[PDB]
Amino acid sequence: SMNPPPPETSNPNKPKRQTNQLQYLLRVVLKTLWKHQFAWPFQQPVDAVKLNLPDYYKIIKTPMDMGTIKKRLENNYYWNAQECIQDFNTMFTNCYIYNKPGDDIVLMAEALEKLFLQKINELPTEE
Ligand SMILES: Cc1nnc2c3ccccc3c(-c3ccc(N4CCOCC4)c(NS(=O)(=O)c4ccccc4Cl)c3)nn12
Repeated sequence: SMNPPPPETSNPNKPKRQTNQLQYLLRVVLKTLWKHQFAWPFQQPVDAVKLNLPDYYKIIKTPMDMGTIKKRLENNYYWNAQECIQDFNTMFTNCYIYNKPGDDIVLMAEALEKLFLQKINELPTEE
């Protein structure tokens, strides 16, 4: 029971939207990060059971990962690009909360974060 239920990827009440920016977030931004050598720890919810991290969810109360973001984009869960960007941002800050500066996982997150900022600087004007 160490793992909480994963974040929702669809919700019957939450309104859905599609935009060219959200398409870009899936097809370019998420894809670019997903395929990076350092992606793997970020591709699914942290499994505190498999990784033997019994304190992870004692500390992190707003977990977020790229697997969840990918499904959310595929499901048109977000109203706009900012909601999606917020999830990526939570993902990175979580890592910096839980881990010490200079840990390998943190260096990985930092590299992905840099790339993320490069990609969202090219987010297209909404059409
Ligand atoms: C995200 C996140 N934030 N903190 C962590 C973290 C902190 C301590 C140990 C692991 C993590 C992980 C993490 C999540 C998944 C994985 N893998 C998923 C695929 O199957 C092999 C394991 C890993 N791999 S891992 O080999 O444990 C590892 C990765 C990076 C740096 C150090 C280590 Cl020891 C690491 N992800 N993570």
